[PDB]
Amino acid sequence: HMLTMKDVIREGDPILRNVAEEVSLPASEEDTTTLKEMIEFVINSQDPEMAEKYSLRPGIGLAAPQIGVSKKMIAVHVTDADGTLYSHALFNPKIISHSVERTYLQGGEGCLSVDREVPGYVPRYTRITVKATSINGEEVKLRLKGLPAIVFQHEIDHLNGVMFYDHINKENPFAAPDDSKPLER
Ligand SMILES: CCCCC[C@H](CC(=O)NO)C(=O)N[C@H](C(=O)N1CCC[C@H]1CO)C(C)C
Ligand SMILES: CCCCC[C@H](CC(=O)NO)C(=O)N[C@H](C(=O)N1CCC[C@H]1CO)C(C)C
Ligand SMILES: [Zn+2]
Repeated sequence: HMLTMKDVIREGDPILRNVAEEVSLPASEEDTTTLKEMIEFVINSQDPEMAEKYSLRPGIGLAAPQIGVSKKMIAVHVTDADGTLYSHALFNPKIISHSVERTYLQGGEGCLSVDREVPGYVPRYTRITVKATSINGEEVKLRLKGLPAIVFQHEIDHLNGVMFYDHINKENPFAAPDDSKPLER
């Protein structure tokens, strides 16, 4: 069994606004399988062949709530400008520290759960330290910046019932956030 867009729920579903439940670790086969299918989905969505074979909208991350599972699980598969790949399948991911300084994609953010465009900068912390447990069972401590840090914040926001547009400015989507700068290479 594998995930497709049919499994992705859209905004309006209360689950997207609830706080995902902590995953009991060591993880069960069920939760492991859920997470395995999540990272498979994200990676397949970036392969033209597979994306068409299952009509998948390309994306660089996914949170369990998005597929109807209210548990703390995320999948991230993003490559930065330097060609550095950040591929993670995680249980109970949490930001233990974030920079005061912020950043943002000038073209905004999109979400697989949102069938519409919401223009405006989505302020994000430039640097974050994340602690979680990999699908492989090992605890991990990741220090991210730039695009990878942005994707992690977006996915973890999903686990706390937060949507990307909740961060967009009030009646001035393009105002420069205090102490910040557009995403750098
Ligand atoms: C940048 C924050 C992380 C985005 C994660 C989403 C996937 C998602 O909804 N996760 O919960 C995605 O890939 N969204 C894409 C997106 O918003 N992107 C992809 C490149 C950067 C940004 C556009 O500015 C669109 C194209 C589906
Ligand atoms: C509407 C978008 C306008 C963004 C313009 C900046 C221009 C710049 O000053 N770069 O250093 C850019 O290309 N930035 C990149 C960017 O946003 N890109 C590069 C490829 C496309 C787009 C990401 O969606 C970085 C931040 C990743
Ligand atoms: Zn999303």
